Amino acid sequence: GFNLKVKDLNGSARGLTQAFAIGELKNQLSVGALQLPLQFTRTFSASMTSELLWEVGKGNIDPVMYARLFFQYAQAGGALSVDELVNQFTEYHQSTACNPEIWRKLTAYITGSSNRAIKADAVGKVPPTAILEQLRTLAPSEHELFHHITTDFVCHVLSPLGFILPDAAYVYRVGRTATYPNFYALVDCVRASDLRRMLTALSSVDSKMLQATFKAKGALAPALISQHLANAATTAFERSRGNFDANAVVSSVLTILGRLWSPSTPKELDPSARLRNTNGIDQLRSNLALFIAYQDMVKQRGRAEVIFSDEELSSTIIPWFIEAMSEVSPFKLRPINETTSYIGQTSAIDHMGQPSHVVVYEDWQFAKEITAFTPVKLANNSNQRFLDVEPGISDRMSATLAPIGNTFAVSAFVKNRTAVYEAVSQRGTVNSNGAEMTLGFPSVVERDYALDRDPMVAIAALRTGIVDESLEARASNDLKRSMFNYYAAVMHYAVAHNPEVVVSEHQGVAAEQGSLYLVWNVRTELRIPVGYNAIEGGSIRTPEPLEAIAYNKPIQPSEVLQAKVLDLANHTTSIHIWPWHEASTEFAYEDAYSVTIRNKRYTAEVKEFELLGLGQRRERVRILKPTVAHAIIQMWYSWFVEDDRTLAAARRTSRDDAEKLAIDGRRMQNAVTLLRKIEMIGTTGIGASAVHLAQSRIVDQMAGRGLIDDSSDLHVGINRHRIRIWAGLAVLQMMGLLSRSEAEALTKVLGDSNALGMVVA
Amino acid sequence: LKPTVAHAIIQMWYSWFVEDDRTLAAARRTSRDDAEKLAIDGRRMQNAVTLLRKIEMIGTTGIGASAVHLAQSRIVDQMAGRGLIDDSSDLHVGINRHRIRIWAGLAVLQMMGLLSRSEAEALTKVLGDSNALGMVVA
Amino acid sequence: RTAVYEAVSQRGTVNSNGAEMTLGFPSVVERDYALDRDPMVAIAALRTGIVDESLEARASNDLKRSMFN
Amino acid sequence: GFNLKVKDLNGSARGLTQAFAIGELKNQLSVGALQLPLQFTRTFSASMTSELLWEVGKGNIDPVMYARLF
Amino acid sequence: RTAVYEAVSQRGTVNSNGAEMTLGFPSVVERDYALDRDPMVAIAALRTGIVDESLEARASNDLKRSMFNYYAAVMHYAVAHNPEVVVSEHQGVAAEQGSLYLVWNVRTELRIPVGYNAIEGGSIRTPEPLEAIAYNKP
Amino acid sequence: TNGIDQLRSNLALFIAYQDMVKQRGRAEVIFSDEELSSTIIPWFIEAMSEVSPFKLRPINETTSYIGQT
Repeated sequence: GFNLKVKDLNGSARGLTQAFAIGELKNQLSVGALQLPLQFTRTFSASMTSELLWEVGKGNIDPVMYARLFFQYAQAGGALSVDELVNQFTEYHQSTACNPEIWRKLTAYITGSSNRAIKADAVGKVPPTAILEQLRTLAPSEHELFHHITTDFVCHVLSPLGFILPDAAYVYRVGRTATYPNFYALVDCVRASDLRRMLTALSSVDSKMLQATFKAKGALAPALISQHLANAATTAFERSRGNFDANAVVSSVLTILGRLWSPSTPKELDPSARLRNTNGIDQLRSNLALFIAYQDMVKQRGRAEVIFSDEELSSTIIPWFIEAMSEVSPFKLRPINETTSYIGQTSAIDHMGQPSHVVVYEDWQFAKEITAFTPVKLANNSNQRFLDVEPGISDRMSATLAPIGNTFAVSAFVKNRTAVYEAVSQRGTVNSNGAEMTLGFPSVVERDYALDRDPMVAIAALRTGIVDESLEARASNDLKRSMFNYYAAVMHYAVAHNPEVVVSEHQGVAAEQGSLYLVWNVRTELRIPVGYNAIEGGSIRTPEPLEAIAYNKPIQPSEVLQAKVLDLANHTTSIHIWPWHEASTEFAYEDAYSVTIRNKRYTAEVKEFELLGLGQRRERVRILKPTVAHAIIQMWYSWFVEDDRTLAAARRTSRDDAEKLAIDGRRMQNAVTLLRKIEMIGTTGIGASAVHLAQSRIVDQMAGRGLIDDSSDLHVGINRHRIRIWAGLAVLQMMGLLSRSEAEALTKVLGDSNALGMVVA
Repeated sequence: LKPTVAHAIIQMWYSWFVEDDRTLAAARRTSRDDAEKLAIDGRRMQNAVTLLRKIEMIGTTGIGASAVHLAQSRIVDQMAGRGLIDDSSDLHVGINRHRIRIWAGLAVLQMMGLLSRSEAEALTKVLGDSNALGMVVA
Repeated sequence: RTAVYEAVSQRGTVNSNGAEMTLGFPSVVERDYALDRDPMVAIAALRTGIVDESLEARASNDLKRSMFN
Repeated sequence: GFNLKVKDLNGSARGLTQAFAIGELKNQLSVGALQLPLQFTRTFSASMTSELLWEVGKGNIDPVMYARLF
Repeated sequence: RTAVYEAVSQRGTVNSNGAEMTLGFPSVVERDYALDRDPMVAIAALRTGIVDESLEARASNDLKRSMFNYYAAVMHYAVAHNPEVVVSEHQGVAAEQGSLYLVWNVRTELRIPVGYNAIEGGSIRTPEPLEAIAYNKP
Repeated sequence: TNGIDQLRSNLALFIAYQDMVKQRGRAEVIFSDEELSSTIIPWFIEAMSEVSPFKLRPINETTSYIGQT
């Protein structure tokens, strides 16, 4: 997790200001009043968890399926924007009519030189993909994907009444995707919708051509409708010359929505009553995270009012459509009440009783089991591979994670984190300007870390507010998405609490008063200073969502919070291949234990191995790291290094002996935290394996030199706890979770303190 | 006994395949004129594909499933005997499966008193270039 | 094989027949294979027509024993 | 008589591990969890010891004993 | 040998099992020694498990003729202690022709430096018959 | 059928299924029927025809020669 001050926050982390999204640049705080009331449809969203595997290649074909696939592909960062995927796709099937030969040759597969026409059909369907790999020689395909696409028309079932088999399909694993959207994500949505406008007609045409085909004869003679097949689809491809223009339409519905927001009356911003109605927008005004997307792209690209729309006809064609009313996005529009709620609340009491520890937190049970893949490549001799799930490290390590599936529950974490509770004297005097604002989400880490980037750098970029901006455009991307997902998540969750919101320019640089933020209100909070407001008027009135967050009364989490976890043995006997890599290849790696007693080096040196007790190596497998399982413990890692370096900065600053007592107790209580945690980690059964076996090895080392064979001399007290960590080290790296540069940290922190048991055991 | 009849059928089938692939291969060798070559080489494929399919019916449906069974036994036990069963995923897919299956139906066919043995090696010789791919299994 | 016929275009036709096309007799095979003589050798013997005089009362004439049928 | 490790018995007397009675080897040592219970009860008895002569003898012929003999 | 147990101190225990300890069957010896086959060779054959394929109808199978009984041994007194049962068919990835043995929850002491299946929780469940005895009273 | 259920009680002959899949594989009932069997065949099972050292008994007596320390 992670925390801020309650009074200050901009001096703690600029990223959660509305102002930073507004690009206010640290200076003046937003406050400007003169307000317009709102309401909630609790706003459009995504899913949150959707780990599943589509079938393709079975010849059913449905654009909504592929839309997810390309969308996920960009979410894999396989190229970049979906829009790029699409323009490059059209660049691909600019091999459109310039290649009649696609028909002439696939029909040649139908056998062929079909001027020798007849009810020729016999058998063969399901792998034109290879003869179409010859079509890849005809249609080179640096991407696997569209090459894997085009097969379908000839072989969805065509000719639907024979050809014939498949008895086989294909594969891909969509994972859960991004939680909340943005400019690029949206244009990717509507772009995916132009593709939606593509493929469905592309199926329907053939769907009727087949009706007009088997005139009988039987399937009738070729070099015709077959030789047709998709020429009409090419015309359908030419029906696709003009959907819209994604950035323009998105910017359009955007800024017109903003005009619907802004106080600014005049003709530049006068949403016509001629069209203030007309469906959709009437609830679409209510969406609010979508509104965050507004202020976001308003932040990046100014406003750039192309206003492709008129005032009414047609201010209709442009908002004919948008992403939620697309199914093309994994993301989906959202009903009324729950918003996206699933976080409880508690708050510190000094019997006064203003909070000093805000408690806002997670809600999430991590995977109970994970399974290794055996990369049995054989077909194609390239990317094509089979994984064949089988038990291995799997079952046993999983059962060992079950206790971790208890003792590292988030509820227990925050509950202990809440137990930090009493601090700076007593009791009853803990208050002093700011107060800690602890928080964190399952999502931001589960995704940004899934991209393999280490979220904490972005987190710190938020903490300083200002972007490091030295990153690769890829990392530039992960940073951006990190930002608006943090921010917006906090926004619309905070919104999920407080019922009412009002629009607020800002002013400052105006830059034409279109720039704007929000201010909120609640009353129940006790007459105490809190944030800039205090509470002022018996009511909040704050720009800043965190402020409304702090005042909220304690509650409970709602969502099923489960990791759901994938399975695939079915699809595995089916596979085939897909962009899978990221796992990656060789399931684990050794870590080397060491210790000294009687002033002698020993170095236990253990692998990897199954370690569990059946050799050897194994080999080969690789298991996926759960995003979640490492993400959560990384939240805590962020806490560890947080209290470490920051309160060490306190060790540097306030040299007051009482403040000395504070840094003492706090750093040494995170110390007792990881202490007792690894402590319970050592009792784990694999931990038991590491204990007995590594101890067996170094006892064998005792037998090395003949005089230090004088029985065990390690065991007294300190050594046991001292090696107890080693169990937490196997549980660390190559348990499939922690990423090293970690035990590193833990080592230094375990050096920071006396540790000991500290008692128990 | 030494059952008759069927021998003539399967032989005719065998030799006629010989006529088949000879003709088609010559056709692609020159005829000439692309529109036809892919046709025949396309044709070629499903011909083999056709036989592929029917060969499973020869076997893994009574009683050559016993054959693949025992083959799996002997091979994995051989893995253990040479030591590692480590690499032995080989109860799995296609290539090995086409291998063992076609071998199986062909094998019970060997136990069938008709078609010798040369026909077997020639047959797998046929499928081997053609493609094999599928993945029809399953 | 009938299906093979369309392979390979295009039409000849005078320059080279025509074809046997026709025989593939189950009967002729079984008649000889019953004695496990292997008919297939007898086949070419009808290609050239003349018997290759494998002088043995259960060799040569048996070939001819088929040819009649 | 002989000996073998308990944890490593599959790496040891691998045939004796009952999982071997099935073709199982795998990354996994059989098992998992599932369902239907009933102690399988009443085993066929003790053929050990109980050695004795029998008489074929009479032509009155008992097939039964002769079977046992077969 | 029981007396040997105190040799040699001191306590391990996790680093290296555990031990067979258990078998020394008069029965398995006599069953084979009656044919003067010498059981002792069959013994190692169950060490590696796989038969060494001494191909002869009164050689190889006779080894296996014992091995069956050998399995047949433990299961029976794996009945008493405990009537715990089932287990599943264990299809794995290949191949579901059926594959279901038996399981034994028994009941246990709360420590498990014995059995890879840590499943101490109340008791072992358990995948293999011997562990029951391993957790059994004398 | 007033007997095969006694076999439901004779489930001691377990392991037979084990090697059955192992010695062989799929266990198709092939002469299955559905009336049969039932009907006669399980009735016609050996132990009830009692040849052999096939032997028959309750539980532990066979175990009643197991040492334990």
